[PDB]
Amino acid sequence: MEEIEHRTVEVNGIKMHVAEKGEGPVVLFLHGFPELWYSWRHQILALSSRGYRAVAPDLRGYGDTEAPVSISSYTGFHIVGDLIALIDLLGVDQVFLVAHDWGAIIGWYLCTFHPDRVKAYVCLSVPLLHRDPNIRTVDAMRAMYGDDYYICRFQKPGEMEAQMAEVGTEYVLKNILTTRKPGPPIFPKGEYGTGFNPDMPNSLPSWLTQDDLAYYVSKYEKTGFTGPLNYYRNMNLNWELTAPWSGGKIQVPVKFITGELDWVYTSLNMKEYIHGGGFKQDVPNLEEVIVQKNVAHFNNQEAAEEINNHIYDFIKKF
Repeated sequence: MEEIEHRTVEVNGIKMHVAEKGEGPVVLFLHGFPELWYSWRHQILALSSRGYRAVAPDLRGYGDTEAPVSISSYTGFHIVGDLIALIDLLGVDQVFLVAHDWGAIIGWYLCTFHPDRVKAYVCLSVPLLHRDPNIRTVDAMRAMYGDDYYICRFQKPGEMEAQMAEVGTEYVLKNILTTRKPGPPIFPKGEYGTGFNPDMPNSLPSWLTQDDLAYYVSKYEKTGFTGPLNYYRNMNLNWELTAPWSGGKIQVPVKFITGELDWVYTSLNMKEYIHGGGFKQDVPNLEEVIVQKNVAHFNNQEAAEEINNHIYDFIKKF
């Protein structure tokens, strides 16, 4: 950890905190919500120990990276713009990509726009968002799950931030990180309440230390949740803007890994899409789908060694 190098770089007009370690082919790690570069700490160490250059930035709006004020600065194109600039800086033509949650949606965009830049992709938890020309991303979620589905509840500017503020930052982060409840997260009306987890434990599960939680908390207490929430607020706009790639296929090699209890895996008809043929139809070189038994949403932290090995074995074929 003390050997991990932290720097601030200038990419696509913003200032981005980059954590990195090791030399070799770059493995670029993209965190999601409500995560940080820190979420990748086990993968950064392991992969850098095996002759790979591990790079994990805080994404726009997160952690120690610049957080633009306008909701409009958080389209997928803005984030991919950041990352193309970062990769150009690292000095490489291609990278290996590993990603989780929002990081994975951004990762899919990168593979859509610049497949030539991604050798292979280890995708955690979030499969490709299939673009249905007949219905917008969030319209489809609201039709399926109603207005209290978390992504719908994240849409209205300021509202979720205020609801989170009432319960406090530490509660929100513990609530989400500790959850093991499968299925669509549906919030109680009018408030955060029990949010993602109606069964919060007194003690943190053994994969998360008091210090780990404190690191997340210290960053989020500074930045708030607005930048991260702004990604979700651009989902319908991403759907409009990604129209040029309608009915396209992704030819990058992909290894998809998810926990059995992951809420994404157990919602939005994702199991059908993943195993039923669609995912492979969109992603011809989807190789192995791995479902980790008794592991939930934060699988790279909860099952860190397993993840490390799957990443390595996969990327080494190349």
